[PDB]
Amino acid sequence: MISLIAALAVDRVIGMENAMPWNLPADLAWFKRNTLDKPVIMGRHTWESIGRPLPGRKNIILSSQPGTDDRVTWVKSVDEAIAACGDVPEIMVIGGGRVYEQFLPKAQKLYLTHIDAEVEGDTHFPDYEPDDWESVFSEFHDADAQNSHSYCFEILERR
Ligand SMILES: Nc1nc(=O)c2nc(CNc3ccc(C(=O)N[C@@H](CCC(=O)O)C(=O)O)cc3)cnc2[nH]1
Ligand SMILES: [Mn+2]
Repeated sequence: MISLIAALAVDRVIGMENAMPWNLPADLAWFKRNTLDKPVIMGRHTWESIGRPLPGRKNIILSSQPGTDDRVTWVKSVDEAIAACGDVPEIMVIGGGRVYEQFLPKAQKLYLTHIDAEVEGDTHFPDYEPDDWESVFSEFHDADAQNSHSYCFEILERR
């Protein structure tokens, strides 16, 4: 089953110029937790921002151009991407924006981190119709010495 994980700022802003503006240690932790051991899907842009392969997970890169790195798996389509995933309990769709757009409809569960902070960006997380989603988990966090802003981790499962 497919899951979308994503870090959202105010206004569903997800990123700016291929990078995550803010600095939130608690977010990386969580991200790493829910991703580790599962395949991860991502776009070319996201691949690039990342720089190298996420350890402990199979990297699936979705692009219309040939790969150019044999350490990761390159696929040209949403279906291909899923086949490459094999039969596993969970697939992790990590963005960018376009990607996430492609997978929402297939997605069953959403892993969201709402960040309290105004950033101007160029990308947004798709607008998903609340009505169809059920929040099964929530956890707020006041800012701190490591995390410069307050945040919320949230888990949403389709109805
Ligand atoms: N919730 C959420 N948080 C994010 O930070 C986020 N980032 C991406 C994509 N960009 C990136 C860029 C770098 C690393 C990264 O180095 N991840 C490490 C965490 C390091 C740690 O263990 O604390 C990893 O390998 O999991 C992750 C995502 C996608 N969804 C997100 N979704
Ligand atoms: Mn139900």
